[PDB]
Amino acid sequence: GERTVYCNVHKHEPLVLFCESCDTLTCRDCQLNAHKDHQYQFLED
Amino acid sequence: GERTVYCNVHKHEPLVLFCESCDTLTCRDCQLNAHKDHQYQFLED
Ligand SMILES: [Zn+2]
Ligand SMILES: [Zn+2]
Ligand SMILES: [Zn+2]
Ligand SMILES: [Zn+2]
Repeated sequence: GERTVYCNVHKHEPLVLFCESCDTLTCRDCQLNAHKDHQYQFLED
Repeated sequence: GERTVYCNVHKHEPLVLFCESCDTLTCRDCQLNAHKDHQYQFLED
């Protein structure tokens, strides 16, 4: 049962996005905070 | 640093792939073994 992969920083948040500006996997909190204004896509997208 | 994310199964393997069949982040070993023949793309593409 290792379906969900979580953020290294926000431990209970699933990594569901990829920040293109940083070539970095991100969770919702990462994308709205440290990565605000960066270009991104949800992984499924 | 905390940006590179490593697989929880294959400890020294980074999650660089996304298995489209399962909508799940995978590392090289995950993709070739547990996800054999599933559709995938490297995150960077
Ligand atoms: Zn995060
Ligand atoms: Zn970013
Ligand atoms: Zn798969
Ligand atoms: Zn793996």
